[PDB]
Amino acid sequence: MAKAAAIGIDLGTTYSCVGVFQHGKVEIIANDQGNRTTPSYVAFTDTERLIGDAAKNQVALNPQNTVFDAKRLIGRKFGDPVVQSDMKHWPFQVINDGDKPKVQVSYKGETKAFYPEEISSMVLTKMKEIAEAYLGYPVTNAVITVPAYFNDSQRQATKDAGVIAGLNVLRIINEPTAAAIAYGLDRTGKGERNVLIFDLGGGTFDVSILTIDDGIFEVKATAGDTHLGGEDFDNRLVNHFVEEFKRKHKKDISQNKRAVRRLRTACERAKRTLSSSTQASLEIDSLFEGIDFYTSITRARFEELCSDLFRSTLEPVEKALRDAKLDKAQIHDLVLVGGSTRIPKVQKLLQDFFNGRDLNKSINPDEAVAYGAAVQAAILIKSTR
Ligand SMILES: Nc1ncnc2c1nc(Cl)n2[C@@H]1O[C@H](CO)[C@@H](O)[C@H]1O
Repeated sequence: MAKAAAIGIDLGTTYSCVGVFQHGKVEIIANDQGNRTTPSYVAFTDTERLIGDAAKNQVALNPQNTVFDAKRLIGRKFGDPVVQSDMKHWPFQVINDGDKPKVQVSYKGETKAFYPEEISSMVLTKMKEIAEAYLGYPVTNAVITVPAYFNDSQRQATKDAGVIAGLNVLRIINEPTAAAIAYGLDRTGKGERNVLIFDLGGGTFDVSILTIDDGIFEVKATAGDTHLGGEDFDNRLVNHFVEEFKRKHKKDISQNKRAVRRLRTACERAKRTLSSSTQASLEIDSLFEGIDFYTSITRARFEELCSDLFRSTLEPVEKALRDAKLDKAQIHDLVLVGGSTRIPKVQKLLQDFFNGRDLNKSINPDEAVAYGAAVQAAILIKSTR
C-alpha cells in the first residue's frame, strides 16, 4: 500500500513540485490552491508558520520573517564567498553558528534560528502532505533532486532535510538526469547519447550536458548563471512601466514600495500571457495617488526589453559544449526545463543556435524534473519490494 508507494520531489530554489507514478502514468500533484508548483517559501508570523503560496502572498507585509532561497545556503559554510555575497540581498537575517549559517526570524513573538536544512525540511513536509492529501494515505519513500553541480556536503544536507521532513530518501538524483528520465532518453537501447538540458527557472540558469551510455548517466559539463532567471525579466518590465507612468503622469512611483510590488506581480502575470498571446494588458486600479494604470505591451516590446538577457543564455551553452569537448552536431537531444523556457524568443534563440533543431518541451518545463524523479522513485521502490 504505502510501503510500495514512492514520490518524486523537485526541491527548487524558488518553486517545488511533487509527482507520483501510478497506473502507468505520472501525476503532478496540485496543492490545496490547485497549483501544480508550490513556492519554496516559509513565513513565520505572530500566530503561525506558513509554507508555499500563503507564505509568498504575505512576503510584502512580513519581509524580515519570510524565508526563501534556502537552497543557496544548504550545505555551505558561513564564510563561503557565495553566502557572504547573497546575504547582502536578503531581507531576513543570516547568522553564524560555528561556521554554519542559520536564518534568524521572529516567530510567535520569539527569536528563533533555523539551519537551511530545517527550512528546506518545512518545504519538503508541505510537498509530502500535498501527496498524502492526493493519495489518501501517507507516503514516505521519496526521490529528491539537486543541481548536477551540488557537492557531497550539499547532497548530504538535502538528504538530512528529507529525514527531518519524515521522508525515507531512496536517492538524491541530479535535476538534468531526472529531466532526461522524464523524456525516456535512457531507454533508447545501446550507444552513447549526448543530451543538453537547458534549465531557465525563476532565479537561476543552468546548462547541463549528459552522456547516456546503456542506461548509465555521466555529467560531461555544467555551466550557467546562478543569478539569472524569470525574475530579471519581470524587473525589466517593471522598469519600462515605471518610465511609462512617468511619461503619462509626470510622477515617479519607484519609491512607493506598494506600487512597485503591485506593478511587479502584474508584470509577472503579463509576462506569462506573452508566452501564448502577442499582447498582454495590465489593469491596476489606483496604482499610485488614485491613478489607475490600464495599459498593454506587445511581445515585440517585451523581447526588446529582455533582448541582452535572452542572448546571454547562449554563452553558457557554448561554454558547456567546449568543456564537454562536443560540437553542436554531436548533441542528440535538447531538453527544456524551467517555466521561463516557455518564452517563444528563448526557444527561437536556442533552436537557431542548434541550427533549427527540434526541442523536447512537451512536458510542462516547470514539472519535468518532478516527473522524472517520480519515474525513478517508482523503479527504485519496485526493486526494494
Ligand atoms: N508561461 C510562462 N511564460 C514565461 N515565464 C513563465 C511561464 N510560466 C512560468 Cl512558471 N514562468 C516563469 O518561470 C519561473 C518559474 O519556473 C517564474 O519566473 C515564472 O514567472
